[PDB]
Amino acid sequence: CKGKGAKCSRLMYDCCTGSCRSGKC
Repeated sequence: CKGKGAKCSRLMYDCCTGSCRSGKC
């Protein structure tokens, strides 16, 4: 999983807590 701010895609479910945000986790 990833931590917020660690960039994100759109809905891959990488953010350990929240999810995709402003492009970042």
